Amino acid sequence: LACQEITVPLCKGIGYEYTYMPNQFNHDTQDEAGLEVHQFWPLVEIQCSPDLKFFLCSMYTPICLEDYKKPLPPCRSVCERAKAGCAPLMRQYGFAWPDRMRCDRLPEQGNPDTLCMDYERTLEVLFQG
Repeated sequence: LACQEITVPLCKGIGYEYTYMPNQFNHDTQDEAGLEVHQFWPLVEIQCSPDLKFFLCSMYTPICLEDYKKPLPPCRSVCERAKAGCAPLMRQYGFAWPDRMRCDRLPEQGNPDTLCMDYERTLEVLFQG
């Protein structure tokens, strides 16, 4: 579970530099993760949410920190903003918000027992409850 430089094009320049495999989807390589995340590219191009790119990468190329050796998922707020912007459009064309992307299964900000990832304005990563 060593850190490796992110090489998925969608996730290059996302605000953190390294990821790790396997991810929560059981993808063994970034090549495998990159292939599946490619499916979302029309929404990325349409730009239904400024949060979609960050959210997808936090799942497919989860952040890897040299001084923190546990999964650091995105905050529920990140999922909720991406779903707000893009899920109505996805539903219009027969796509449900993916089950593996259910927002209530992600840790809340300010939760004492977990750490989760968000960002603010250039993109600076913020760690939160």
